Amino acid sequence: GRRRRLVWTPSQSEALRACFERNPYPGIATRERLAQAIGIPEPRVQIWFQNERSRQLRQHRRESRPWPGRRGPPEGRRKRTAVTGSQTALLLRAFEKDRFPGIAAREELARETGLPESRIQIWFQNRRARHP
Amino acid sequence: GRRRRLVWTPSQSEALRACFERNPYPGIATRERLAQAIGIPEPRVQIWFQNERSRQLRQHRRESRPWPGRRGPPEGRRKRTAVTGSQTALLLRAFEKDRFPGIAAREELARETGLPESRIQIWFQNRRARHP
DNA sequence: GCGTAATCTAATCAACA
DNA sequence: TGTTGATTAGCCCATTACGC
DNA sequence: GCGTAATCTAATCAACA
DNA sequence: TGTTGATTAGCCCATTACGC
Repeated sequence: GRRRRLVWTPSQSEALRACFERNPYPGIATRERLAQAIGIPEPRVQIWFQNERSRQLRQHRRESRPWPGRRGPPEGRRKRTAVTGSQTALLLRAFEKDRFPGIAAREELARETGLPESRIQIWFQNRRARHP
Repeated sequence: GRRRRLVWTPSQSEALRACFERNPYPGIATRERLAQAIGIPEPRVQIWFQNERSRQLRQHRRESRPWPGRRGPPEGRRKRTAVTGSQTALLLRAFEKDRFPGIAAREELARETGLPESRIQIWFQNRRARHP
């Protein structure tokens, strides 16, 4: 069971497109600034940019048009989430049970740990990658 | 269980390519003439030409080069196989049991009917298409 | 069924102990 | 420096499944 | 796993009753 | 003319699965 996909409003989609033309590699500050402007969580904005770039990369390559890329200084990343030893212990127990937690499983770990669900999702991605 | 694919010899592949450059839409006479020259049944030759054309069509389209097509008068088709009423009755019974007979099932129908297995395969193709 | 948000892997950047 | 959280790309014309 | 023979559908040509 | 045997093409850049 994956996350119930969300439906952008017309005005939300315009703000995403506009900010994407301004800079298609926004930092955490930009994303949070946009997230708060349009009323959806920053993790959703991050995903949209990742998908939009992938959509644009696929298109520029079909048009045989070169892809501009990272224009301007790279914006600041997210702060490296600090995860305590106990928080880790819960993820390890959740991981041996199910490597692929759904949105239901992830959202409960975010209660049992206090970690943002978005970060828990990334933790499992990295874990699955580094522990076959 | 599908037919055990066959492996062309180098000299067989050259004769196929050569005849394909001569005419990529050979009639039954040409195919049988080539089949007997290289030592594999005409149904195999027919399949090869059908696949080779499909391979060539996919390539010319990637190269943006136009596909020549049927050059010269169209060569004669195969004689419309005559199928008796009893032969049909066996195919209908085999069809209600299994719409997708394998090579094992088809090769036995060719004994129980006297029809070429290649024609039995075509019969099922047409039947499945016209009787959902 | 289409559009695409959600998801995934493999690699690489990069903070922190 | 190792570990691990963070970010990014993802590359083309029926489909299926065997022999090599 | 790659190359591709084997297979498939949907449509269309075409013989025969 | 209907039925059915015969022949041909097959159309593009991570994958999955939901909301519309």
